[PDB]
Amino acid sequence: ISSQSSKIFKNCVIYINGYTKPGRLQLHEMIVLHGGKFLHYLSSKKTVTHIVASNLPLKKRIEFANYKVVSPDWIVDSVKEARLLPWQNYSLTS
Repeated sequence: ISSQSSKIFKNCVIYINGYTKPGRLQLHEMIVLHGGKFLHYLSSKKTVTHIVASNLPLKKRIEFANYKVVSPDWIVDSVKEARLLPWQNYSLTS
């Protein structure tokens, strides 16, 4: 009835900020195909759980302490492994 397989981003809404390789469109597609959800843009309010940056500045790590900011490699590599990865390894929020 329901595959529910490679559900790496199933409970995860992901926003992308800055210039990330590969493109924000591509990373967001990698999220969706893995049963995941995404966000276009935030305006201070907590309507996301994960953010993707190329690099994330220190005062913005404080700005986004509430949101698990990571490198695009979390999304790219998890999809290539078809498994959940430690986002704390790829963390740009800390």
